[PDB]
Amino acid sequence: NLYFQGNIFEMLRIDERLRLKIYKDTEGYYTIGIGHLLTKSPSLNAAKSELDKAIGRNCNGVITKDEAEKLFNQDVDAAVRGILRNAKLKPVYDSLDAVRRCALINMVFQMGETGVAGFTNSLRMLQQKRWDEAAVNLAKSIWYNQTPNRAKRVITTFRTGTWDAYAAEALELLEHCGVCRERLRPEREPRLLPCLHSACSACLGPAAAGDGTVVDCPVCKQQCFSKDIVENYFMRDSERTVYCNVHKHEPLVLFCESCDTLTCRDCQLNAHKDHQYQFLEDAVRNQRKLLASLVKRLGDKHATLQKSTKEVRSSIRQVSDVQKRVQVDVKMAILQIMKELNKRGRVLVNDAQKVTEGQQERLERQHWTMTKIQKHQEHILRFASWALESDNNTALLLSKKLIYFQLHRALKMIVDPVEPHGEMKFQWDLNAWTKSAEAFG
Amino acid sequence: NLYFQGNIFEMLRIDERLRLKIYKDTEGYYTIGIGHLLTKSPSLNAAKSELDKAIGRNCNGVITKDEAEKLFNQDVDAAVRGILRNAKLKPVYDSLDAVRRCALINMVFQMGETGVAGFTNSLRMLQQKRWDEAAVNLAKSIWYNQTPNRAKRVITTFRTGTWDAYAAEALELLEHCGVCRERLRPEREPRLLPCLHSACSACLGPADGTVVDCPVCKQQCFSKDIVENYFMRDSGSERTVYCNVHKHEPLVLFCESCDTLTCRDCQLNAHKDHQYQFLEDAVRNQRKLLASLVKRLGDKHATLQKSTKEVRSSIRQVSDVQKRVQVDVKMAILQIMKELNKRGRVLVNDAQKVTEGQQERLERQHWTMTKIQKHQEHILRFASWALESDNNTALLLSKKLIYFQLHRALKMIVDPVEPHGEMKFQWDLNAWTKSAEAF
Ligand SMILES: [Zn+2]
Ligand SMILES: [Zn+2]
Ligand SMILES: [Zn+2]
Ligand SMILES: [Zn+2]
Ligand SMILES: [Zn+2]
Ligand SMILES: [Zn+2]
Ligand SMILES: [Zn+2]
Ligand SMILES: [Zn+2]
Repeated sequence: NLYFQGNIFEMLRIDERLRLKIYKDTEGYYTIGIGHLLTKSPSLNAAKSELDKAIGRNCNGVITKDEAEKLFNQDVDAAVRGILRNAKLKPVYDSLDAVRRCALINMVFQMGETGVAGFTNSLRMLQQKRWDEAAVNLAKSIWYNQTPNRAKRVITTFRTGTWDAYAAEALELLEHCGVCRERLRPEREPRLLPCLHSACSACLGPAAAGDGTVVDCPVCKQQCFSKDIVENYFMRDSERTVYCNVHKHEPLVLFCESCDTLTCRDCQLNAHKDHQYQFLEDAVRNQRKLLASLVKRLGDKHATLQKSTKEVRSSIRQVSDVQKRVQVDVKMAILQIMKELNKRGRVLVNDAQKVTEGQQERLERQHWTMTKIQKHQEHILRFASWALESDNNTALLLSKKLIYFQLHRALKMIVDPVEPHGEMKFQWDLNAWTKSAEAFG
Repeated sequence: NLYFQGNIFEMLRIDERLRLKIYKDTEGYYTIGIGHLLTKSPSLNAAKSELDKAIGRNCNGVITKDEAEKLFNQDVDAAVRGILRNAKLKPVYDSLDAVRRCALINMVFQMGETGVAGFTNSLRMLQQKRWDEAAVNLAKSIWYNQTPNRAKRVITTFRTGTWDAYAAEALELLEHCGVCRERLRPEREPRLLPCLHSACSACLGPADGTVVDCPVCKQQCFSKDIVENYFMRDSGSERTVYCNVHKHEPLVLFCESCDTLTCRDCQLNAHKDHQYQFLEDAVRNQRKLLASLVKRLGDKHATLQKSTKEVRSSIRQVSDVQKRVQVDVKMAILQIMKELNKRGRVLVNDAQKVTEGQQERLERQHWTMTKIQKHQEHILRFASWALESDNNTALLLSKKLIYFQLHRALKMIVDPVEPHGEMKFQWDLNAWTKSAEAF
């Protein structure tokens, strides 16, 4: 079976149905819009208060489509925020591919992060690539018993790693109207608009020069004419042959090429009296051939389209990588320039260190000899000032004089300072503007 | 009026003696060297074990001069370590002058950091610059009754902030030999070498003569140039030394010929016809001359110590110059790298601009492509639904008119990739010749 599907915003659109009026689930909580949980209390006024909290105006329990989809985007983004914020389901969230992360966001949006935080052992089996055990363990839960359809679909999407389980449903819902999503079996008269959507006779809205003749499709809001809509002749059984319009109880069996209208016997002899004709078998086979050719071509063009689409996604990834490339290579190049400059500076300080260690060594030696001179001079001075004691110290003149005569000094070569670096900062303020940003060309 | 000291940490050399043999402390402990406390136990063999552990060689309980002074420097550096390590006496250490700091180091050397950390009440008085209170409170400490001499000297140096209290001792010790620190009385016979140091007759080296090395400054002199210290007969007793060759008649005459105090027998022989000089007249004259010489030397010494201080200032200035050079180089390098980082940020900003523009274009194009893909999937799902054999032919018009809608993948230019394009060759060359270092 041939399946066609989108990605992840769609899936929340397929699982839940859009209702702009406040509604109670047959067994659940008061919700509104597209699966927006207002409150869990039974009181309607509480639900309306939470409604006005979400909208900001008094609505009286009725919303509009744009506001419902704004709340939808808010709810989905908040669910993913509550996923990445929670510390117990994030490590298992990171290791999954887009599709399973996708399914998990759906599960959290339906039951809440705390609701899915209870399913410990199924998550422990899912993180480690043990799929089937997780599926069967997930089947036994209240979430499965309340809404078994959605639960089975989400479990299947976890199992397969593809959106096919919803693609199949997209095809199934193709037999249901796009408004109230009821089965278009002919009780309510089905209608098929030129946009190839199907609806009920009551789900068309309202439905004097001009009263109608113009109608907006309820799902895609593409304008078409009231005459171009035909009853969905496809929902007829599960007889095949339809009876003629003007000719009651008289089946159609000829195809008029003049009027291009499938016709009845009496019609193509009276009305289409001189028109062309084809026996139904040959014309039906012909048109089936043509439409099969068109669908093959459309499938080919769509395949090439999505291939080019993913190539463009790859191209945006690559432009972001190019941006990182340029920025980090510039940072590292300038860092290398500053590194070679710091190396030059560290080698330069060594020269000041050498000259200063030399001069300081000479002056330190000079200071040492000067301290020795000072000390032994003080000694001579005390011993000579010891002439105060009245005595016949004449017998000690020779030692006291000739040693008092000890006068000496030293000397070192006076040197100049080297404190200026003498950098030409003008050259560097000019050289700062030497920035090249080439291109691939 | 004789303050001459002008030193820094010889004060420990003046307070504590030098002993190459083990000696018993004033406290009764086993000590050696220059006030190095080995242990407080009475047993000597423990003292010899700690000594050989500290010295490193087999000593047999006796050390030499240079290694003892090695231990002196070692102990002083360890005392300063124990000062800067302790958190009770470091804040009080910083607020002191160099001299008062030397005094604190002396106290730590004598009693230990834990010993001086106990005088908390008095220590806090030092950092508040209340000197007299600190002096009086320290004067009544256990340390004062134990070793009152060193305590009085250190307390005077703390009170005054000068080395005067040690200059006095420096002059007092002038009457003691520089070796065994005994009082130079008539016994223990003093001798005065030409280097103007004084020693005992026994402290001039043990068993080649007529040449002898001074025991304290190790200056070579002759065993004949040494004269007995004629200056120290204050004790007891009239007191004139007798002639050299004539062992019985004293020298009372002064010859102007030889400038030598002479005896009368020597006047009969040698200075037979010389000019002589009266007693007082010669002594007063030579006293005048030597006073003039000491004036000259004192002035020269004052200017000398001034030059010494100034030279220390110059060696500080060269270190300040070194710090200046290194920090100015660092700051210049940082400043250029700052403006370089700024230019880099502006270039990255331009790259961000171009890339975000291209990204917006490709994102909206991808959105329209997703729209097309979904609309095509819808048409295809409804058309591939022709499998049910039926009168779908009564629906031809709708299936074809919408099936024929094929449209508009709407392209854009692939933008060239942006590389770097720097010139590190030329720029590392210009980086390698930035330095001047002019004088
Ligand atoms: Zn409906
Ligand atoms: Zn439509
Ligand atoms: Zn008819
Ligand atoms: Zn016709
Ligand atoms: Zn002696
Ligand atoms: Zn000497
Ligand atoms: Zn004479
Ligand atoms: Zn004589």
